[PDB]
Amino acid sequence: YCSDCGADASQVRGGYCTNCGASADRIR
Repeated sequence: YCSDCGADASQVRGGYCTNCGASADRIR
């Protein structure tokens, strides 16, 4: 999941969370 917004990990593309724009390393 994204620590910054809660989005599911499958929402990450191109090095960023596609919802909130967090950097990839915010995924846990």
